[PDB]
Amino acid sequence: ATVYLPPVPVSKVVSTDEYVARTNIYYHAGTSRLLAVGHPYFPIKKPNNNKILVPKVSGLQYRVFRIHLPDPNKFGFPDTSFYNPDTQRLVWACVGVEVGRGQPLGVGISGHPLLNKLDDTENASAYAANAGVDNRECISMDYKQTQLCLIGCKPPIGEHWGKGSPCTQVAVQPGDCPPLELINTVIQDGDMVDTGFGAMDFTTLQANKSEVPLDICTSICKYPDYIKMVSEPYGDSLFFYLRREQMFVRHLFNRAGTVGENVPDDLYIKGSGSTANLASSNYFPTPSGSMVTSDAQIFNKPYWLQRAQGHNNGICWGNQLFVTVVDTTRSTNMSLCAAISTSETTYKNTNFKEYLRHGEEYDLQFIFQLCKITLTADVMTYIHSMNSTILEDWNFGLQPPPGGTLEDTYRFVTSQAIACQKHTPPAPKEDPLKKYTFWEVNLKEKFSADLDQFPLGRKFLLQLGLKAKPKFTLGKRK
Amino acid sequence: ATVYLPPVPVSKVVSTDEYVARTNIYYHAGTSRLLAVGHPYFPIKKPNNNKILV
Repeated sequence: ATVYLPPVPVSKVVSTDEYVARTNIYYHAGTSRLLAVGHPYFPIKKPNNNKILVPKVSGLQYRVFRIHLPDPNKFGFPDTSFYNPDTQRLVWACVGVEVGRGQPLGVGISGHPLLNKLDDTENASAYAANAGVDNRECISMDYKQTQLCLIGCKPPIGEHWGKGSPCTQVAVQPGDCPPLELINTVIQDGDMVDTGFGAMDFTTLQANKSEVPLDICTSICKYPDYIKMVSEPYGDSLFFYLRREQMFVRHLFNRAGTVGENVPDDLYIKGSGSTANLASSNYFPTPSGSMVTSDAQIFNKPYWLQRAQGHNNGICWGNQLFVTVVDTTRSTNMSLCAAISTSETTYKNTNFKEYLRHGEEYDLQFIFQLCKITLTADVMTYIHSMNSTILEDWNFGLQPPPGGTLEDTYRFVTSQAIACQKHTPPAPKEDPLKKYTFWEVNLKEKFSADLDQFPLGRKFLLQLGLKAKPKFTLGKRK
Repeated sequence: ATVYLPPVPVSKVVSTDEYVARTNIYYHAGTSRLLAVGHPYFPIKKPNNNKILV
């Protein structure tokens, strides 16, 4: 520049598929399986202390991993360089991923010993059974079936309705629901999916703090904010998503507690008896999970990334991948027991102490394409306007210093002081993370160049070149 | 100093086959019917001997 920052773009934003050439050099990577054994309901901590002994792990929460990748320009190379390192720079493209489940078919489960529930109002049994002191019951559910996986390279955006706070312009008091304002935030590991009360916080909306389970009270519940993400052309925040979700209405119920609502008292006619009074108009549909089937598994089959939502196809502008997984369908909870004493020789429920765990597996197989971004002066100006940090990291002119001189604290040694001594010694240092809240997967040298002996690999050779297998695949008929 | 430095690859082992030439001679076999009729709730064993009753 000038002209001008550039032009044009904006408008029309140049794709990274017009000057970023693919190469036929392939490396292969994968993980060694991942296993995390939690307690979905709550983490089990030592209550004499504050540290976890069993974490919280669940498929009914987002499992969001921050994958850090090498860069090809760190290599000594096996000789993948035939040109000057300043006419081009190298970046990865990920062209296939399979995300495996090692968990059997069967659901996980959540619940609450005191879920806020009055009476049954699907078909009556009461108007109220209580409006004084207590009325909550032992009730469990498995939250709705959600399967989705989505892949990006910058952090995903979630939406949820946060607490818009009661206003005093229009009459809303405590004991009236607030106006609700949508407060959107990044999807991060440990966070709960939508429950079908809407996707909202429950940490400060809830004030009994015991309407719902131990798990969702203490999370933010979120719905994916597809909408802002698919409107970024580049799609660096995601360049792949899919979903399958469903839920059915188990039974209508009424919440524990009295109306806070204002009912116009002129939309009915008064009765006599039971029909004189009103129940609480705080009806809620009770939701419940769906039937699990092996034809609903979007997993253990490969998601290609040869093409992507974004201009991005896994192109490294940080050398990171974000992979978010939800699987509620193999999120088996396995039940077990240990006997408290062998002093009790009869069957007692004060003898054999039931315990639940959830075991969580994930494996990710990857095929990596080596790609290049060819740099001319004009290209370099576009990137500079785009994100300057990329140029510096690559290393590219024009840098000051010099620099110099003197220094201080001279001779001796100490020696007393003299001399100097100021002293004064440097670097706190401080501070931004940039962690933020993710299950760290380091890949740096799991990279390969054979892909005939990885299962994903074999299928990728089949798809790409129509060879090699190596001998044969399938049937026939069968 | 790094390491990596490709090499790379990991890894390449021999194909089970690549030179299996299928002869046009074929044979057939079979079993007559394999059957078993048990008890689905529990093995019924004879306690005096050690052998199944069902």
